[PDB]
Amino acid sequence: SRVLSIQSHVIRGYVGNRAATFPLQVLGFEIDAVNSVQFSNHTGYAHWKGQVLNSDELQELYEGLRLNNMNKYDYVLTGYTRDKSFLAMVVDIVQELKQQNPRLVYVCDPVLGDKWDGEGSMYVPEDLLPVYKEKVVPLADIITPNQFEAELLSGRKIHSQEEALRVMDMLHSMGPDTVVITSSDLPSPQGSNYLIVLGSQRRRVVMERIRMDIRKVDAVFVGTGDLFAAMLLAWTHKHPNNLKVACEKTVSTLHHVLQRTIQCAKAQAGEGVRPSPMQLELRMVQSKRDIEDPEIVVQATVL
Ligand SMILES: Nc1ncnc2c1ncn2[C@@H]1O[C@H](COP(=O)(O)OP(=O)(O)NP(=O)(O)O)[C@@H](O)[C@H]1O
Ligand SMILES: [Mg+2]
Repeated sequence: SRVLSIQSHVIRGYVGNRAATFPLQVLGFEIDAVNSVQFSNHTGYAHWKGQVLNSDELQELYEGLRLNNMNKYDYVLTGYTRDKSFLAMVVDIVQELKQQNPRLVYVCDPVLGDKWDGEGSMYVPEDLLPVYKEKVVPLADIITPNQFEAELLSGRKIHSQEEALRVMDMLHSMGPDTVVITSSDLPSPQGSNYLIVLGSQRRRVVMERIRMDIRKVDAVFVGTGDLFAAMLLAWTHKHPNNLKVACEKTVSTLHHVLQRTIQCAKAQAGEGVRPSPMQLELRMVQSKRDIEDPEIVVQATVL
């Protein structure tokens, strides 16, 4: 199946299309990558340099595809975007691909910000929020917000597992049939060193709801949300009425990739020292085998 993925590209590193392309390619997807920017590296480094793609250029590329009658996709995948203009153009393109193919699954990662301590802080210009609420989310079939993004998109604050699942009911009714909170503050009965993933799916009307408790690792990675979105696309494709298994394969893939990265990062920086952003880049290529067939290392709680 064919996938149009519209996100950033970096030369060194694994974020946006870098984090989503190889893994989806490995899994047999015909993925076409629209590079929404081309930077030397991600913005977590001390320096970066590169160019952005403006919305007129995005339309040019899309016309290119239409003129050849190539504008027929089974999926669209979107992520981190800085310009409201660019985002609005993305909306028009999906509108049209959906008219071209009404069975198209739009996977949207509504990247807005994150809870970098306890207070959440926006990563993105504020005017993007309305476009997301009003234009993007109502179009999406799968969204993958973290906790902060779920709060923003819903208006409501999320402090418990039950608030989280009600906020997921709100987002369901905004459009998307699959909602997955990709990380949260929520407490785990297993320790402080945990991070909660919640998943919700509407199907032929039945609900499936899952929870996963995930052992935190003491480090900030980049591209892991992008990787989550891409793998959820891949795994819900293979297990379309099984959000439980699809989420277990997604998160296990993440474990294996991160495991390898942290083991590698510690070795590069020396026993004792905390590693740099460079040493923390996902060891993507080396995780080839775990992407093809991840060993399940977390079980999901049905909810
Ligand atoms: N220490 C860690 N740091 C970052 N990610 C982790 C860590 N441990 C596990 N993960 C995995 O990374 C996944 C996504 O989390 P994260 O990278 O915070 O994306 P997000 O903030 O949920 N969404 P986005 O706004 O696209 O970045 C989680 O579901 C975990 O599987
Ligand atoms: Mg995060």
